[PDB]
Amino acid sequence: NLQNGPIYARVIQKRVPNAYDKTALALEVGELVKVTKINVSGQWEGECNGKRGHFPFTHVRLLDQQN
Repeated sequence: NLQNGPIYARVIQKRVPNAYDKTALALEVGELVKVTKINVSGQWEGECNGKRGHFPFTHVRLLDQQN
């Protein structure tokens, strides 16, 4: 499934989206986000806390549900 795919990256920083940004993804420190396409510029775009757009992965943590 996509909604609850394998990718499990949580957030630790709360960053507000720009006013002039429609496809912007909001980030709330301490939340579950599952992007769709990881960029090489540190920007992951996809699914974030049930939202769609682009967010600075430089303010989030990624995990593979494996401890």
